[PDB]
Amino acid sequence: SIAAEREAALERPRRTKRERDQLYYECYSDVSVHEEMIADRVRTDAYRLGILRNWAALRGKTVLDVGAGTGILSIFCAQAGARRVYAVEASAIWQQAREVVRFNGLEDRVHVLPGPVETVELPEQVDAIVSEWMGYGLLHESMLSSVLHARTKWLKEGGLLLPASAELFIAPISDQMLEWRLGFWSQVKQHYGVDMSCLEGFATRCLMGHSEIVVQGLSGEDVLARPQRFAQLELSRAGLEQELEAGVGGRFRCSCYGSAPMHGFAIWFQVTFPGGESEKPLVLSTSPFHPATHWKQALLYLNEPVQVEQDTDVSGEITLLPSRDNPRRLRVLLRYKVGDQEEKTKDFAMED
Amino acid sequence: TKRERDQLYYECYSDVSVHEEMIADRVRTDAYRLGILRNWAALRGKTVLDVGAGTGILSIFCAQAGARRVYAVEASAIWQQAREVVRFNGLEDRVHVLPGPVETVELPEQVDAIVSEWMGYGLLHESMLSSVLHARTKWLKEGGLLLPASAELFIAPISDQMLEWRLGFWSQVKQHYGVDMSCLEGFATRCLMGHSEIVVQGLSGEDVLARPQRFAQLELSRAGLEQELEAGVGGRFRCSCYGSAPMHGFAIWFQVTFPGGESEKPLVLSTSPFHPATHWKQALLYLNEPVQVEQDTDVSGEITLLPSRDNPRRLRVLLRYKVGDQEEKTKDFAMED
Ligand SMILES: Nc1ncnc2c1ncn2[C@@H]1O[C@H](CSCC[C@H](N)C(=O)O)[C@@H](O)[C@H]1O
Ligand SMILES: Nc1ncnc2c1ncn2[C@@H]1O[C@H](CSCC[C@H](N)C(=O)O)[C@@H](O)[C@H]1O
Ligand SMILES: CN(CCN)Cc1cn[nH]c1-c1ccc(F)cc1
Ligand SMILES: CN(CCN)Cc1cn[nH]c1-c1ccc(F)cc1
Repeated sequence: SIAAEREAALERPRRTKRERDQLYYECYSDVSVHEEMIADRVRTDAYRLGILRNWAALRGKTVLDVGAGTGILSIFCAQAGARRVYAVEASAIWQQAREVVRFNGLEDRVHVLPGPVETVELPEQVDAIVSEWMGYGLLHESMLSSVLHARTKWLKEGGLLLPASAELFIAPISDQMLEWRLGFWSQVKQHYGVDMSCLEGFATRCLMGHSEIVVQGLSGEDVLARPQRFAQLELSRAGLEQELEAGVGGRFRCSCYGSAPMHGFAIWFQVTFPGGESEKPLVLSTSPFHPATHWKQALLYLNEPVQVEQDTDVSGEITLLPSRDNPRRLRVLLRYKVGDQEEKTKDFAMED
Repeated sequence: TKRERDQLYYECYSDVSVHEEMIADRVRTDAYRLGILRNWAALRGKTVLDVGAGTGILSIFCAQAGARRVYAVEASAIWQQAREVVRFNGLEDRVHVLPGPVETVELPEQVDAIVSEWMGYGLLHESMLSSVLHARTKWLKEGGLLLPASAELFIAPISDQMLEWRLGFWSQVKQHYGVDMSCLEGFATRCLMGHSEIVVQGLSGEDVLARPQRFAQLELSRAGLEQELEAGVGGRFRCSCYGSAPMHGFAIWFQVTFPGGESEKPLVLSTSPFHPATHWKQALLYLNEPVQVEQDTDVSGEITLLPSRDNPRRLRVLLRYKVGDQEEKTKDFAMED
């Protein structure tokens, strides 16, 4: 009755969250998002090889695949020699995953289970967990909590986690697409005979003055200083679920290579698969120096461009967290200082 | 309500992106450029109304063509940028920028010519043509010039090779990953073809399966044209296919025509897949799933373009069609978000 009233107090927020989660899972009910993920060969091959590389530890064992999607990774586990895979999926796509499993003659080895991993009922604890949970800037979507919840509740003592860790990186960058778009108004006179160079200011406010994280792929030569690691996440680390709510990040400092128009920062990530005593640990990287992936990079624009020079000092602080309104939307708090300019603040939220 | 439909519409035109896109659209901007300049004899010393002047570029084309006065009317916040561009080009006493919707603007005089780039996806998306016709009736002098003067709509059955590759993707998964996912073709089809949305995507001429059929001609000088827009524009079509293909649906596109001047050759701005690409691309009307056609497969039906009930600016397409001897089918579309 006091107990009853306490439940009645949490009923409203618990329902809002259920409704929110349901909108998020729907983001994965359509073909395109899976098409994109499986066409991403770097992503998909890193998982396949990461799994394969651990066939010795997986032979005859059991696996939980958190967010099975179309079932692909679960099937990788089955092919690696796993006795049993529980393919858990909260989005309507679990139906396609079930179809793929049956079509591949694997319905005895892979069990597709609908609904959230947080409330799924497995018949036993598992020897390994596999999950592709990473969002833009690693933490967009906030799926990691789900994976950690599954670990604490269902992974056997000393069990395997694929992947096992993640690292976050930041570098000052120059966006060539952005530069072209800002410069476009100065080109109008030469194409059509009307001087529109006075709109550069306006173009800059629209395209750089907003507070959204932008997903764009850059290449090596857009990076204006040595990339700095700013966070390391060891997935097995006790109560890391709390660290997430409070923010993950760190401070950074670096020195620019040379003359360049600086537009802001790129952040990206990598995840590491533990290796068997075969081949060693396999890194899946989303770096602009490395083969492109569907995550690209997450771009954080300064309000306007800043010219940097060789040995220009760039430092600051970055923290990744949930947005106030949408816990599944990535927020980035950026503190930064370029050259002799004063320290500045920008508070970004993931592009819809 | 209605107030909030317009905030969202004009907010998009308040921002740089759509203007960069229209202006980087070379086929579009150079058609207006040449179209305007070749009507110098109609424009020199005359007065012009630019309906929806945006950044003011076409108004400036008009002034460069000799107009003594241009009224550049713009309902979004971008009117500030247009006034700046006008000042910067020393054109403030030739071009006057006026904020607000053309429906309620007051000009100091009736005009000799109207210019406007009012066309949306599938021609009528955004429903801006009302505004131009409203301005013609209220402000254009008897016998005045309209740039462009007319519009035409076209339809053709299509096989969209890019879509075909997206449907066939699932059959290629085994080759590279060792998992057979070819059983997901059905699901891919329902996702990419089974919805009711008009898709703005660019096609190749090689995607066109039959001779394109004109299904509407819009003569802008015609009183009464206003009232038809509400009934719907369109009518029947029929054509016969070139060869074997999986037909995915139909593409529609449009052209607009600027009268020739003294030089006397009309300039046509086309959005056909047989012509250089524009930012309008083509508007795609996918059937629920592919249908196999052969050479001389007859394709017929009826198409209506009209505004949605709940949102007057959102294009709606009502399609009725018959492929070969297959039974007649029906499908309703609304413009993509
Ligand atoms: N709490 C939760 N429980 C179960 N599934 C979840 C979840 N949160 C997210 N998901 C699912 O996890 C998937 C992540 S992406 C798809 C990964 C898929 N295994 C692949 O590699 O292709 C989505 O399908 C999403 O619906
Ligand atoms: N009823 C109305 N009154 C005034 N402007 C309008 C309008 N409906 C749409 N517009 C404006 O008309 C423009 C259409 S597109 C911009 C065209 C610009 N003349 C160019 O060719 O680059 C937009 O700027 C839009 O805000
Ligand atoms: C980011 N990847 C990998 C998720 N593990 C999913 C994806 C691929 N394309 N688009 C998405 C996506 C993007 C944003 C979402 F909220 C959900 C999915
Ligand atoms: C469709 N064109 C030309 C309109 N005269 C404007 C444009 C360019 N990019 N995107 C748009 C656009 C698209 C949809 C809208 F509701 C408004 C503008």
